[PDB]
Amino acid sequence: DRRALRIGVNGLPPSLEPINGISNTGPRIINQIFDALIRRDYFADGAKGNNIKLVPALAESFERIDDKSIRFKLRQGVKFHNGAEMTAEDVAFTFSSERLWGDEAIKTVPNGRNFSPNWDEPVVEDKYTVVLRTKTPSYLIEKYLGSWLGPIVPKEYYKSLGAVAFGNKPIGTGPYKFRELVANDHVTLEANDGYWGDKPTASTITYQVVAEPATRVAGLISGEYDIITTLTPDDMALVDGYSDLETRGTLIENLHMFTFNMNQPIFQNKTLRRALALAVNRPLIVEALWKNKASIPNGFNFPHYGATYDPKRKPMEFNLKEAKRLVKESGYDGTPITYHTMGNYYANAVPALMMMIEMWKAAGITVVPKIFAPGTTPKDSDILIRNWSNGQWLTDGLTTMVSEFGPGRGVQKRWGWKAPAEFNNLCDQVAQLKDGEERSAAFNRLRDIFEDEAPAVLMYQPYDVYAARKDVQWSPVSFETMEFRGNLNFK
Repeated sequence: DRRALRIGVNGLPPSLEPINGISNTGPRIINQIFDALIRRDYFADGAKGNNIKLVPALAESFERIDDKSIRFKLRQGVKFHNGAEMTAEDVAFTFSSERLWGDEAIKTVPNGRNFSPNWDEPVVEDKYTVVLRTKTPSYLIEKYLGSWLGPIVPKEYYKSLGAVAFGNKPIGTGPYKFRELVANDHVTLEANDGYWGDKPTASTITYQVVAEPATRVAGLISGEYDIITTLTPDDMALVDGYSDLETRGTLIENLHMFTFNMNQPIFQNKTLRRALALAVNRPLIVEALWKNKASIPNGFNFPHYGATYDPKRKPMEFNLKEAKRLVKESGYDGTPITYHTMGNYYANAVPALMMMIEMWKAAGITVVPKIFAPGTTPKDSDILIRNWSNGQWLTDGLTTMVSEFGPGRGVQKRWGWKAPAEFNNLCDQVAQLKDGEERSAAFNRLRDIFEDEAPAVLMYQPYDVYAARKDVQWSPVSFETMEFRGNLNFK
């Protein structure tokens, strides 16, 4: 007496552990098995899954003690999938150096330190009260606890298995309890009838991997799947032709871009990087391939940033006259510059590159594509230009301009970006700053330095497309996850 939900997915996460499973394919499963202290209410106040409002979920209420500490009064009676009651010890363990940010913890959870602020050891007050605190001032703690970092894990169960074994048999407080897993095949979650919130609407949720988009579409038409993920606006023509099925698309909080290996002699200066950025006609590419459904942000600036969003920012410059001048100043000899890309990873990555190549040709730059595979990934020295994506996972400007382009991060340390000292000093300031006039003005200067230096060139915010049966009532959210809490009704 409850319909079974079948989901055709592009793949499965490397793990089901909340932090280790963070990927394009991860959150859509992990969000059902786990809950966080704070939940993002995507559909609050009639929004289309884009609202950044943070409502209290595992924590009944929260009071900020100071610039680095928050007291969490927890919900009582919340039970994990194994029956154990969720206490402050479980919440403290979730954000402790033993599990998340310690030197030994990062061996099993590599990105535990990366996806976290400067954590300090949490303090358990009573059975349902814990104080989550950081070593340095941070006004983003609540935003970090409401992101994919948030999910609370059980202390006695996780410790007895480890981050590796827990990823194959996870236990959480979400509305769907993990049942079975077949590597690179499927994940099945049965309905958690002991859920503290609204009773689950589906009996079982299966994540069947259907690697090819055509096979995924055929499966939805045949009746094998209720919802299919990872489709492009071009695939709408076939699915929308069937009256029983429909496409439901959304502008996801991800950023398609192309970065450079600034260790190469040609890309250590900002001159040729700026020439390549100024020659790209972004509206033309979005119009031709995305059917004008993708968005072009005004710099590293997105509406989901909240107070750190400047709606009055100028759009990224398109100047062929200036791009041509920069090529003359750079002393570019005409040697073909490689562009490493996968033929089936980023949506429209190959057709967009073909268009950009003609735009770079107009500026005087010979750019040739180099198709690679996961098992044929090139070494850093073989890379000149490469396509890349950045999931803007925080409901704040910190990710990913500070997150990936800041001091000590990959773009500067691994890809040799000699960033200005002003950029790195402002990156440290915005981390500890409080949302205001000064913090918003610091992000504007960071964006201006980012466009001037051009360590990466932002192409567009992609439009992710899903396809579902009309009898399954589910609206997609603006993130690389699926929300079924009060957003899954069978007819």
